[PDB]
Amino acid sequence: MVNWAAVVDDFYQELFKAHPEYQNKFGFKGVALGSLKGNAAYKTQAGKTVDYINAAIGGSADAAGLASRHKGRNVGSAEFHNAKACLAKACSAHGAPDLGWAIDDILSHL
Ligand code: HEM
Repeated sequence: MVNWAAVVDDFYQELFKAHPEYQNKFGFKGVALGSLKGNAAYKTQAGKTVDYINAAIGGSADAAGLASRHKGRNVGSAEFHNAKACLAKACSAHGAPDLGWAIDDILSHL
């Protein structure tokens, strides 16, 4: 099976390297990027991100609901366009299919 957990870990490394301020919105705010793997808040969040990817692929993802929840954190189209770029890099590093179409689905509700 595709190692989505690894892809997700690379995604967050890219995302927070390019936009460290995004990290302030999470429970692992202020935690050094190289140490996120040992952080409990991060582990939970990464697992949910992996779950969402598997749900998008599986056909059960609620993109409208995810979009609405991100709006509820003042995270919008600009952030998701940046995310799309970091996720594209992360997917290629692991021989994984691109997930741009899934981010587009979320963006369609933002
Ligand atoms: C590939 C793009 C993204 C995906 C697939 C994604 C996915 C998710 C999922 C599944 C959750 C959990 C939602 C729930 O529990 O119902 C979540 C929460 C969250 N996301 Fe994202 N997200 C993405 C991009 C971003 C970006 C760019 C930001 C910018 C800050 C962001 C900020 C947040 C925040 C603040 C939460 C809530 C964290 C908490 O509850 O402590 N997300 N995201």
